[PDB]
Amino acid sequence: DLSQCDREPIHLLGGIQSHGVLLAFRGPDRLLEVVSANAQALLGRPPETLLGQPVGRVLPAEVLAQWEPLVARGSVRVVLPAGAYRALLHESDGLTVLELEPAELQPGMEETALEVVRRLVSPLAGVKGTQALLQTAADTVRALTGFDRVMVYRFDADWHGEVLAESKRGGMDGFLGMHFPATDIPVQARALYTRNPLRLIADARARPVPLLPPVVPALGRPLDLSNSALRSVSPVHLEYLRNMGVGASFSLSLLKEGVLWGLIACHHLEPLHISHERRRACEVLTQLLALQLSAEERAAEASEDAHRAALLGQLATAMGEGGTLEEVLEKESERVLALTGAAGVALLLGEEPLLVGCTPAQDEVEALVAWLATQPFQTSFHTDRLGTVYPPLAARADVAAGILAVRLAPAAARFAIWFRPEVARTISWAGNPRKPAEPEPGHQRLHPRGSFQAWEETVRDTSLPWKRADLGAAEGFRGALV
Amino acid sequence: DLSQCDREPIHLLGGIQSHGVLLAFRGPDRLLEVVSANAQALLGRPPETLLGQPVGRVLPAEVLAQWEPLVARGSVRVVLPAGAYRALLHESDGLTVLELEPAELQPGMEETALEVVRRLVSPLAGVKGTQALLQTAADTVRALTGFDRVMVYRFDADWHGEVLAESKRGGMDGFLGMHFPATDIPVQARALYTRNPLRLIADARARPVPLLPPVVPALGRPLDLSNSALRSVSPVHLEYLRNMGVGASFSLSLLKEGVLWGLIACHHLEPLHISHERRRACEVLTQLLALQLSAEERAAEASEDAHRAALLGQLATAMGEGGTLEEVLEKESERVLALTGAAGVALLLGEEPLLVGCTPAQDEVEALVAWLATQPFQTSFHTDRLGTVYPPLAARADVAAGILAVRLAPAAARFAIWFRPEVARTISWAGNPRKPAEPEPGHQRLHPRGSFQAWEETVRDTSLPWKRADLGAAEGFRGALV
Ligand SMILES: C=CC1=C(C)/C(=C/c2[nH]c(/C=C3N=C(/C=C4\NC(=O)C(C)=C4C=C)C(C)=C\3CCC(=O)O)c(CCC(=O)O)c2C)NC1=O
Ligand SMILES: C=CC1=C(C)/C(=C/c2[nH]c(/C=C3N=C(/C=C4\NC(=O)C(C)=C4C=C)C(C)=C\3CCC(=O)O)c(CCC(=O)O)c2C)NC1=O
Repeated sequence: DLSQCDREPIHLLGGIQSHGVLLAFRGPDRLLEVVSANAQALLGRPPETLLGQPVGRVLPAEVLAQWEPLVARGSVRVVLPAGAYRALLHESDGLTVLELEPAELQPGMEETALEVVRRLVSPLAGVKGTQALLQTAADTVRALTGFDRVMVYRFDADWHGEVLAESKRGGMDGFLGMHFPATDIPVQARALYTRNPLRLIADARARPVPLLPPVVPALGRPLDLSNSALRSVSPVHLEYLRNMGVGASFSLSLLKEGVLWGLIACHHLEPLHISHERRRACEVLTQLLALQLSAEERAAEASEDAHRAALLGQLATAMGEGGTLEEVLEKESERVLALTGAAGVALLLGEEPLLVGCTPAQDEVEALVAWLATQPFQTSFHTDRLGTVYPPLAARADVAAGILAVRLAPAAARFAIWFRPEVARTISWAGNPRKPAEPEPGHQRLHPRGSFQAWEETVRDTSLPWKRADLGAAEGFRGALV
Repeated sequence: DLSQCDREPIHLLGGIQSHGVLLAFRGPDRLLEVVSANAQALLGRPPETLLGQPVGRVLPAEVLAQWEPLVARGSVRVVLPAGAYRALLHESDGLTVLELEPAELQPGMEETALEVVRRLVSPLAGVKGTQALLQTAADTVRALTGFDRVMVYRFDADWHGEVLAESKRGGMDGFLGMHFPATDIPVQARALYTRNPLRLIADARARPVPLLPPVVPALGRPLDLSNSALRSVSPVHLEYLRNMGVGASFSLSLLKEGVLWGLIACHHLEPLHISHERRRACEVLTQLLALQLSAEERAAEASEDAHRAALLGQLATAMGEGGTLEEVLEKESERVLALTGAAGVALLLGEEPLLVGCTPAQDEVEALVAWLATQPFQTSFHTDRLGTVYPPLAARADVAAGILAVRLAPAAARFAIWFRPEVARTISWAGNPRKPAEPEPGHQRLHPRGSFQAWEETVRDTSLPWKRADLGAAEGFRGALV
């Protein structure tokens, strides 16, 4: 339901955060086209007067002095009478956007940055699980930033999330282990955070600073702030932070292999600015964790295939030890079941269902089986909530919540089918998930939920999901039973 | 071990490098037990007059002031009359070793390392090969250190090596593509360089500074300088470097999944000293490269298994369909050879052999078959130098330099054998690999070779090696064939 939450144009809200100043210039003269309403505090003149002027008549010589590395390298530290500032240049809507926010003052920031970086490479990580991997990343972002709480947030396949790891001050409330609606981060935001992987909300109570004029005159809409570091966020989201007790918020996108794996979310009870130089040091940590997780995941899946393939080879040696169909399956029952991590297996080598292990009754097999041939799957069909797909068996989640069947013949319907029983899982949603928002009457005004306390839910009638190794093992068993 | 090369106790040579000072204290009084002979250059008093004195009376006040963080963190910057120094503590032979070394002078050093760390962690690495991954490792290590030439050196299975990548300042000889004998880095060095990942030789012309006494009086041998940043290196190597025309040398160990994969080797035409803190920055880069290589490599091998398994998946459909064995083993011939990257396959499934593709003649295969049935292998056997283990086919490197064989039956001689042809290769050694050293008459003193000029060698009668995927595919195919 592409609803109110997904429709807000969070890049065209036309305001910025108060700790910074934004200028935008057009054309060969670099004439001031747009300017934030608070620019007097740095430029010494009312912003209204500066509109339309050449850039040499607007910026101080300090900033203009560093224009070329600004343009080349994208950012420079300038020292102005007001103090040390970071200047950030990008292009948006055919304008040259210039943003100025307070520079990093801690001289040894990069030295400490390099030290935590060492902690996230080390010899080997994940040494007691990729769990210890996330906990290090959480602890190092928190060491580097000073945020009262830091959490590693992963997306599920339906874009809801759970906090997997957490590093926070003593006496802080936590969120470790809970799940959050997919609508807490709607579709257009995930889209943006796939492009722009950083965001600081320095003070969740502050007023947003408007831009002048409110529309880019040639465009008829406000300036696109997709890449702005000062961009003020959805007012819906500010209300969510305050409903949470949060005063400052800083988050970074974990992009694993081009996709949006999750987030590193940081909370501070009080307003808190983090310099751009230091936000970029944190970005290095998140790219490093994304690298550590790919290499451990790929190593785990290799070890998985190695175990399955040893099983397959032990099955081959068995069959190659005497003309003996239904009996070697009987004699190698665990290996046929562990092939795909199953609890039973129906083998339709044609005649009668040969039922091994923990299986439904014979009739129920054939009925499941008749129904299977009429499906548009090539060599294999798999599911974890069978009963959703076939309620003739919805009451047998004791033995067949999930199934994995490979077609043993092209035409005709010989099958091997592995069965899995349900595993009940309790999950703690952070708030009642049936009511994730609060609409006013008329439904044109949405609000975040008011509560986040654990709202608990047990899931039934779904099995453990069929992993990639289970599928590959199934393909191989089919390879040797033809 | 073989050569006298392997016998040199390079950790007990008894000297340090002249740009630093080493001091070793024993026992609760921190009495001075061992000190380098140049220690007056930083302490005022004659070193021998200091042996047997408490630490409090021998060290300058500047060093003593920093004593507690030095004991805690194990490294510390102190400002001495002779300049800024880095102080390091380690333990060796029941003594507390203190080494002094000139410190880093560029205050923006770590900001520079943090930027190049971004270059190397950057997602979408290797998107023009692991080869472009290595080139970036050389280029950034060269950027961070300023050496005239930085090379990337990979060890082969016999521990000879080749330079896979190279970054060097313009107008300088290179070594890209060349190979170097295993004896160039002898066995005790490879062992030491596994557990000690850095070495700096700052001045290849300099004489070492001796320790006093020449032995630890308790032990009757020199102080173990294994973990010493100032250790003076084997004179045979110092001669090697001078023969190479190198004035300073610095190298780092590439450790990948715990074993010594190779080195990043740095040469300077002139003496040059890298700070400890800058050396530790380069170490960050190498653990990065190691990590980038593991994820890329396990990515490649998983992509490979995927193609093999798709071949296997399509073989299984060809079976379980029309006809006999040899029938389908004739349309799918291209897949059967492809399974293992091979130009031929012989199939012994009962009658005469089934020869598919480019194979040696039926009598030769029958002769090879009977010899295979008497060898200590369980299901698979493979080689890439068939002729040097089976001379009957040494002449047939045109069709059978490599074989890969699987048993399709236990106590029986049922086999699938894949053949490969020779693939000739032109190695360029850095000098004559038959004379990799110039020994003196009576063979008591060795010297490195005099020349490193390109020296060609062609390797015949060897096939392309059998990779994990090849082996994996073969076993899976045996799975299919009862
Ligand atoms: C650990 C748990 C946790 C979650 C799940 C979380 C959600 C979350 N919501 C966000 C933004 C957002 N949330 C919303 C909208 C909504 N949000 C709602 O709950 C409903 C009511 C709507 C809409 C009807 C929008 C539009 C943004 C984008 C803010 C912006 O970039 O403008 C962000 C990015 C901004 C930031 O880092 O603070 C996060 C991390 N924050 C956390 O700490
Ligand atoms: C371009 C490729 C390339 C190679 C292959 C190379 C070899 C090499 N030899 C080394 C050490 C060494 N080499 C030797 C010994 C020998 N060496 C000989 O050729 C024979 C004569 C002996 C002995 C019989 C020893 C003993 C060491 C250990 C040095 C030490 O740490 O004390 C080292 C480590 C120290 C350093 O980085 O300088 C390298 C890199 N250097 C390069 O740049």
